[PDB]
This record gives sequence, structure tokens and C-alpha cells, in this order.
Amino acid sequence: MGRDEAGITGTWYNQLGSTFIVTAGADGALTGTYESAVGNAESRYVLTGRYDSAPATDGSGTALGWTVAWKNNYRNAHSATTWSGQYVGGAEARINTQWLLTCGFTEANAWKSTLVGHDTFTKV
Amino acid sequence: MGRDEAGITGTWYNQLGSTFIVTAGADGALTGTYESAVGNAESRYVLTGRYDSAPATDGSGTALGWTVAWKNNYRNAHSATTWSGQYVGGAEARINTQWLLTCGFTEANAWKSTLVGHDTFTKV
Amino acid sequence: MGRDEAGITGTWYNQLGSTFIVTAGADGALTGTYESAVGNAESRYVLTGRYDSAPATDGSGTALGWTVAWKNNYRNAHSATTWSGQYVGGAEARINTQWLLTCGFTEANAWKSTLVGHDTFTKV
Amino acid sequence: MGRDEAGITGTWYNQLGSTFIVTAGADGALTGTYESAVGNAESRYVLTGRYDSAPATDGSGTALGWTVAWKNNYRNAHSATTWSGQYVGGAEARINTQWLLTCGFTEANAWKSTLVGHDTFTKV
Ligand SMILES: O=C(CCCC[C@@H]1SC[C@@H]2NC(=O)N[C@@H]21)NCCCN(CCc1ccccn1)CCc1ccccn1
Ligand SMILES: O=C(CCCC[C@@H]1SC[C@@H]2NC(=O)N[C@@H]21)NCCCN(CCc1ccccn1)CCc1ccccn1
Ligand SMILES: O=C(CCCC[C@@H]1SC[C@@H]2NC(=O)N[C@@H]21)NCCCN(CCc1ccccn1)CCc1ccccn1
Ligand SMILES: O=C(CCCC[C@@H]1SC[C@@H]2NC(=O)N[C@@H]21)NCCCN(CCc1ccccn1)CCc1ccccn1
Ligand SMILES: [Cu+2]
Ligand SMILES: [Cu+2]
Ligand SMILES: [Cu+2]
Ligand SMILES: [Cu+2]
Ligand SMILES: [Cu+2]
Ligand SMILES: [Cu+2]
Ligand SMILES: [Cu+2]
Ligand SMILES: [Cu+2]
Ligand SMILES: [Cu+2]
Ligand SMILES: [Cu+2]
Ligand SMILES: [Cu+2]
Ligand SMILES: [Cu+2]
Repeated sequence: MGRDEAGITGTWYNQLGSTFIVTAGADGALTGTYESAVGNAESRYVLTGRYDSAPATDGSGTALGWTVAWKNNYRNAHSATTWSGQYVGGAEARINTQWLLTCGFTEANAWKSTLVGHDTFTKV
Repeated sequence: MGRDEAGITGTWYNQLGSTFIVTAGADGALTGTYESAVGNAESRYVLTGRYDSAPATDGSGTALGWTVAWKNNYRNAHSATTWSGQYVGGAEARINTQWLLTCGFTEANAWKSTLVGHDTFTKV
Repeated sequence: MGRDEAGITGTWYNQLGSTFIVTAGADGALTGTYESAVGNAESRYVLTGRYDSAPATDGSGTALGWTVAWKNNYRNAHSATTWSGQYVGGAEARINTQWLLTCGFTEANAWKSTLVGHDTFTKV
Repeated sequence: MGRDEAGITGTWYNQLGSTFIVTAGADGALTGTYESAVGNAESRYVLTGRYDSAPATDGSGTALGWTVAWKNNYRNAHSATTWSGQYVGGAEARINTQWLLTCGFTEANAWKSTLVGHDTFTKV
């Protein structure tokens, strides 16, 4: 059992109103679905990732990350986002992330292929 | 069958001499192992990710991403890296990425928790 | 006179309690001092940057950026931070930024040379 | 006199074929012009920045950064780029950077306001 397996598993919301539904496995796996409130997206997309299933016990956060490729049965935005961040437990648990969204572009446009941002997820 | 399922599946090397061994599934899954030539790492770590399994056919790259949590049976660096990028096919295939490495830190050190970099993977 | 010359000029505070004191020139220059509440820093450091002195008038923010090299008469942390972001006017004006902190490192450690984060500045 | 004042001052080119013309001052100032080979840009734009004028002498690079706001007498792309990186001296001197390009956008589009990339500058 990962230390924060129960704390991570569940439904999370970010500041854009997107919905992140995840299950943390005892082995460090993250599996679930993502629904983005913004951009070229509709409904749920598959996500997978990893988390540190034996974090430090000195008050540090729990490192994790996951990926969504923005293809599902409704749309294909030819892009992928990875979120990299940490789970912070407690009364108001949070997942604090930064993210990289890469679009599949021609070689001449590679310089403008990647957006960077930051999302904060909470359980309410 | 994903368009670039065969082109992605296999063993990749980046400019640091790290080894990225991946299988692309027809459904958009990436599964495999990562071995980093640098940092607080030894041997292979589980990785999972996603890729666009029906990319555009106008010469654009194929968007993808994956995560490694830096825990295995030898070490735990209490951190996770996500790579976000695109697969570029052809005679000298490449996966061009940018990445975010987040460490699990205390709340007071969250400002210095995340490194950013860029890795280029080739098949030789 | 830049459109937001008066709105930008002045004293700003971020969520870490750092102090950003800036003057915007009519030509697009930013000049001032930065005092960081965290890290290897003490007192004020010179900053310089640029801003869009004729922004759009459709409600968009005003793009800007600036650099601090972390050397002053007290300390030298052999590093530089650049903030890239936008000034958002109104009752609760804000400068929303993302930033890159690069340390001068040996060639073998270049992969871990750059931190990424995000700072929000307000006038109170 | 900054340690790398002479090594930095001059004309640099990146992998896109952009031209970075800079003067390093003894006080740590960077001043000059930037001409981008790509994007919504034409001719030269003002740049300003800072560099560590007393770097370590253990083989580490010299940290620096600079900003361009993409307004000049020809065009205004309502955006700013900051480059954060290090000067690496020697036979084939280099400035290795990562950069953040922020567009002035409405509040609803702030999530897609910032591109991230990496540029390598050389003297030839
Ligand atoms: O939206 C998508 C998929 C949805 C992305 C949702 C993002 S994930 C990070 C964040 N957290 C979140 O909860 N929600 C957002 N994938 C293509 C992302 C194209 N751009 C901007 C949007 C757009 C939508 C429709 C038409 C054109 N654009 C990327 C920026 C860019 C780069 C270069 C040239 C032009 N544009
Ligand atoms: O190394 C790791 C795991 C290995 C990471 C390998 C990276 S993935 C991106 C890149 N592509 C690649 O192929 N290989 C590298 N995880 C903790 C990463 C701690 N820092 C730097 C390294 C280190 C090793 C040992 C002791 C201290 N550090 C992060 C930087 C930081 C931030 C704040 C304070 C101090 N340091
Ligand atoms: O603090 C500095 C200068 C102050 C930086 C303040 C930052 S600007 C962005 C942000 N907004 C803000 O208002 N305040 C912060 N420059 C060296 C920054 C060394 N690291 C972490 C701090 C530290 C302080 C003392 C001793 C060791 N570290 C960088 C992370 C790293 C990378 C690789 C290996 C180890 N560590
Ligand atoms: O080009 C500019 C100014 C030139 C930028 C040149 C860049 S600096 C980093 C890099 N190193 C370099 O040497 N050269 C490049 N400023 C607006 C940058 C708009 N986007 C992409 C380009 C574009 C040109 C014309 C029309 C539309 N786009 C940003 C991506 C985005 C985000 C959200 C929605 C849509 N697009
Ligand atoms: Cu430990
Ligand atoms: Cu954050
Ligand atoms: Cu654009
Ligand atoms: Cu399509
Ligand atoms: Cu790249
Ligand atoms: Cu440090
Ligand atoms: Cu305009
Ligand atoms: Cu922001
Ligand atoms: Cu470290
Ligand atoms: Cu020193
Ligand atoms: Cu670099
Ligand atoms: Cu777009």
C-alpha cells in the first residue's frame, strides 16, 4: 500500500474547473480520466502516470506526474499534456503541478510547439 | 494500430546517455522502463505515458508524454519527471522533449521544487 | 507614454513575500530592484526588463519580462532568474508570471541547472 | 570589468538563425538588440538583461538572462520573451538558454499564454 494511496485516489478539481479522476495503485501507478474545462477537448480522456509510493515522512510532499494525450472518441487535438507536481496532504489536500502541453507540429514550427503552465487541484 | 506504433516502440537514447525502452499500444498507451545516466538513479524505473495514436498526416510530429517516479528496488529519490514532446519519423527518427522534474519538498521549499530541461532521443 | 506606464510603475509583492520595485519607461523599459524573501539572497538586486508599451485594448493583459542576476554587494549566488508574464489592470491589479532560474554549473551538471516556477505579484 | 565581459559582448546566432547582439557592462548589465528568424517579428528589437559579472572559477558557466518585448517601429506582437541560461566559454563558446514567451491574452485564455523552449547561441 502506497503511503498516500488513499489520499491521492479520488476526484480532483483545478482552478479552471477541470476534473481529474485518478486511482493510485500500491505499486506507484496512476490511472484514470481527465476532463478539461478549456481548450480543444470534450468529455473524458485516458490518463496514466506514476507517484512516489514510499515518500519521505518529514513533511515533504509526494512527487507524482501524469500524461493525457488529447485524443478520445469525440476529438483529437494532436497534443499531449504532462503534469509534474506533488500531493500535499492535510485538511485541505492539494496537488500542486506545473505542466507542459506539446502540440504535434511541423519541423519548422517546433519552436512554438510547447505551452507551460501551472494547475492547483483540490478535493472540493 | 496507432500510426506510429512501430516507429515509437523500441529502445531510445538521449544526449545524456540515458536509455528509454518503450512499447506503444494500439490504444495510445506507452509502457516501459527508463534508466538515467545522471542524478539520483540506478538501474531501471517503470514508466507510463500516452501518445496520439492517430496523428495528422501533414508532416506534423506525433505528440506524446510519459512519467517516471524515481523509486525502484534500489533507490527512492522522492521525485518524478514528466517528458512532453513529439515523435518525428524518418531516416533519423527523433523524440524531441521538454521535461519537468518535481521533488517532494516541504511547503517552505516548494518554490525550488521543479527543474525544467530538454532531452532529444534518437534510435542510435 | 506607455499605456500601462502608471499601472506598472511602483512596488509589487509576490506570494513568497518578495518585493519587486519597478519603474516603467515610456519607451518600454523596466528598471528597478528585487528583494527575494527566499533562497540565497539578501537585500536588493538590480533588475532590468521590457514591457509592451502599446498593448491591445481588447481586455488582454500587457506582456512584460525582467531579469535579476543574483549578485550584489552582499552575496553572489551565481544564478539569474527571468520572469515572463503579463500585467493585468483593474481594482486588484496583478502581474502573473512564470519564471526560470538558471544556476551557473559545470557542463556535467547542466541538466539540473534550471528551476521553473510561477509568481503572482499584487500591489498590496 | 566582468570576468566574461569580453566573452559575452558581441554577435550571437541561435539554431533558428536568429541574431542576438549584446554588450555586457562591467556592472552586470546586458544591452543590445534581437532579431528573430521566426514568428511575428521583423528587424531588430531592444533587449536588456543581467549577467553574473563575478562568476565562479571552478569551470561553471556564467548565469545570465535577458528580455525582449516584441514591439518595435514595424510591428507589435503583444508578447515578451525571457531567456534564462549560461555563457560557456572556450574554443566553441556557447550561451545555452531556456526561454518563456508570454502573450498578452484575456483572462479566460491565460492558461495558454506562455510558450517554453530552448535556444543555443554560438558565435559562428
Ligand atoms: O487544447 C488542447 C487540449 C485541451 C488542453 C487543456 C489544457 S491541459 C493544461 C491545462 N490544464 C487544464 O485543465 N486544461 C488545460 N490541445 C491543443 C492545444 C492548442 N493550443 C491552445 C488551445 C486551442 C484550441 C482550439 C484551436 C486552437 N487552439 C496550443 C497553443 C498554440 C501554440 C502554437 C500555435 C498556436 N497555438
Ligand atoms: O535525481 C533524481 C532522479 C534522476 C533524474 C534524472 C533526470 S530526468 C530529466 C533528465 N533526463 C535524464 O535522462 N536524466 C535526467 N531525482 C532527484 C532530483 C534532485 N535534484 C538534482 C540531482 C541530485 C542527486 C543526488 C542528490 C541531490 N541532487 C533536483 C534539483 C534541486 C532542487 C532544489 C534543491 C536542490 N536540488
Ligand atoms: O537562491 C538564489 C537566489 C534567490 C532566488 C529567489 C527565487 S527567484 C524565483 C522566485 N521568486 C522569488 O521571489 N524568489 C524566488 N540562487 C541560487 C539557486 C540555488 N538553488 C535553490 C536555493 C539555494 C540557496 C542556498 C544554497 C543552495 N540552494 C537552485 C536549485 C538546485 C539545482 C541543482 C542542484 C541544487 N539546487
Ligand atoms: O511571435 C512573436 C514574436 C517573435 C517570437 C520569436 C521566438 S522568441 C523564443 C524563440 N527564439 C527565437 O529566436 N525566436 C523565437 N510573438 C507572438 C507569439 C504568438 N504565438 C506564436 C507565433 C505567431 C505569429 C503570428 C501569428 C500567430 N502566432 C504564441 C503561441 C500561441 C499561444 C496561444 C494561442 C495561439 N498561439
Ligand atoms: Cu527517503
Ligand atoms: Cu506550482
Ligand atoms: Cu500564436
Ligand atoms: Cu486531425
Ligand atoms: Cu525541444
Ligand atoms: Cu541549490
Ligand atoms: Cu495590436
Ligand atoms: Cu501564471
Ligand atoms: Cu538536488
Ligand atoms: Cu562564488
Ligand atoms: Cu538548455
Ligand atoms: Cu492553439
